[PDB]
Amino acid sequence: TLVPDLTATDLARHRWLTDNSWTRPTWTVAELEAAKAGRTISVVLPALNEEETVGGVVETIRPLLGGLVDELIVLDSGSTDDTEIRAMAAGARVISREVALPEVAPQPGKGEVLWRSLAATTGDIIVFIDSDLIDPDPMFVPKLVGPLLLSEGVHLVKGFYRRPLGGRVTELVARPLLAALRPELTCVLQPLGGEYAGTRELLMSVPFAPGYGVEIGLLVDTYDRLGLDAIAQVNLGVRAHRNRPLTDLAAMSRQVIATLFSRCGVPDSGVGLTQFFSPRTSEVSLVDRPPMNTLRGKLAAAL
Amino acid sequence: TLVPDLTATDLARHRWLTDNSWTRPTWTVAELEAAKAGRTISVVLPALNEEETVGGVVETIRPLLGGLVDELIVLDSGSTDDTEIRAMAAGARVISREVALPEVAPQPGKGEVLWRSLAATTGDIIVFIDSDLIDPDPMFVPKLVGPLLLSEGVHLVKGFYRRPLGGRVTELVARPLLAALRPELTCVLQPLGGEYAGTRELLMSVPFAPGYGVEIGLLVDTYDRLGLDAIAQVNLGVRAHRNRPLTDLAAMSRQVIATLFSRCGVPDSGVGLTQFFSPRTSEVSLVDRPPMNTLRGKLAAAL
Ligand SMILES: OC[C@H]1O[C@@H](O)[C@H](O)[C@@H](O)[C@@H]1O
Ligand SMILES: OC[C@H]1O[C@@H](O)[C@H](O)[C@@H](O)[C@@H]1O
Ligand SMILES: [Cl-]
Ligand SMILES: [Cl-]
Ligand SMILES: [Cl-]
Ligand SMILES: [Cl-]
Ligand SMILES: [Cl-]
Ligand SMILES: [Cl-]
Ligand SMILES: [Cl-]
Ligand SMILES: [Cl-]
Repeated sequence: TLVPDLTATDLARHRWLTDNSWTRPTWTVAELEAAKAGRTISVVLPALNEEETVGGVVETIRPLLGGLVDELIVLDSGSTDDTEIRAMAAGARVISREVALPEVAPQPGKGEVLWRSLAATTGDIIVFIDSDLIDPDPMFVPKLVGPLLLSEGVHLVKGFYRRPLGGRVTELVARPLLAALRPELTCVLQPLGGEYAGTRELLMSVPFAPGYGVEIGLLVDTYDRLGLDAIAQVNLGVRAHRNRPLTDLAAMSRQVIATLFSRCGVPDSGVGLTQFFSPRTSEVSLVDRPPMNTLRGKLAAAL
Repeated sequence: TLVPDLTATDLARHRWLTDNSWTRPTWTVAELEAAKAGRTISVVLPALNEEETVGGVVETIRPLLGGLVDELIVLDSGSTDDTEIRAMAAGARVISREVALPEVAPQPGKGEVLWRSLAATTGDIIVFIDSDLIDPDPMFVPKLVGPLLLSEGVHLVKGFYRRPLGGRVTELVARPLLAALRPELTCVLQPLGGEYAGTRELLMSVPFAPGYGVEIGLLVDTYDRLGLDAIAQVNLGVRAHRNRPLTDLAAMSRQVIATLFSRCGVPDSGVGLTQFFSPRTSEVSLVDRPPMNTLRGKLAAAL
């Protein structure tokens, strides 16, 4: 709704940008493992036909397994290339969507994959890392769990990259719509980012938007449920932005809008996006997977 | 709201794409002047510091003055370069915002300029043409007034350019939000386009969004008031897309969203867009100029 007591200048100076945003994280793996205090950490890589990059991402994280990281899983979304064998050969456990939750038939999309990994993992903390990253740095996982292990009351950590010496959906769609609908969340540098960590308590109890909606849906549901102070962001390093075609970005934008409208009380038409020059159509989903807590008691493998 | 009776495939095949969309207009200036039937035509060029291009745009239209076109005006928005003298030297009449409507102090933005030109022009038909166009073709005005003069019941004509052998705000923001909020309007190729014509009756009776909202606001208000059949589009030729910086586009996108939310019953926060890396803020307007018919009777120069 209408928030005339908040201005763009207020946001640019917001205290949250100081206490909850680490622009130069300096934690070490030893002291983070020290602060685990009995909490376990699961790392999850969603993967659909990522044979060229998945091993390289797994390798940057594998030295943490058995120490800081307790579980390192690639959640395979029906890949037909060599994603699975290469992930296993890089030291990761690979789980299909069917094995993660066999009672429910798989739907397409990233959100489905991450939702199912809630049922396949056991960590009190779950880190998500895209498996298409070309230049993954081995400090990703430690910088994402920093605030969850040390700071009090953080439940979601979004990892951002500073741009070198620009994601267009993020800059033109996600952040401006957040300015209009959830203005405090414009403090989050990269709301659509694929690198983030969250507590199991939180993630088990919110729905999962399907497809490309999942990241922004999780951000907005966390904010609505727990306030801005429950969210943090950390600099993961200097990744430069990878190229995608505008037609991909247009359909992705449509789903980002539907997922945001869904959480912000805005009635979405449900009509997919047509593109011309001729016609090219795409589809949008308006139904989330319900909170995974909903399925408790009724699974062969317990939660 | 929710429109489950309409699909993206329905839109890609919509009859409107046939009867109201001219992909190869063939009208001639002589037969269009023939069909004027006593209606006059005003052409308006909004202009803020456009000294390099304004004359070139005026010249492509000046041969029509006294024939098809009855008025050729550049509405100067406070330019400090040589926009005014160069427009006059190219054969156009130049009118400041103050001279167009002296009772009301000028607000910044394109929408303000076009709204004020309603009070400075007299044509039953008004054509708007951006004054920053690098390669303007002299068939622009004739192709825009085609449907208004010949076809029945058209009241708004949007001119589109086919891309050579892509506006990012149009493709990622305006068209996807229209898919969610006014799905029929995704049939319009370039909703944000600066080249369009409309009947005086229509334009006098709708508000004018300020700033970068004006084009999409006029499209949506026309659609709501008169239905899709009152709108047409025509191919103006092969213009390639000109470059703008993403930071411009981000603020422009924010205002497009606010203008669309305003017309579609969506409560906009009114908070401007902040951008980081640090902070850079911009502002958004939530107040339109009311329909110009509102001011009738109360102006020194009559309407
Ligand atoms: O699903 C949303 C999309 O956001 C993008 O910025 C990232 O590349 C991915 O996390 C994903 O493809
Ligand atoms: O105001 C909206 C903007 O739309 C853009 O596509 C055009 O270049 C102009 O008509 C304007 O700058
Ligand atoms: Cl099912
Ligand atoms: Cl599937
Ligand atoms: Cl992006
Ligand atoms: Cl919680
Ligand atoms: Cl005033
Ligand atoms: Cl001004
Ligand atoms: Cl554009
Ligand atoms: Cl009318």
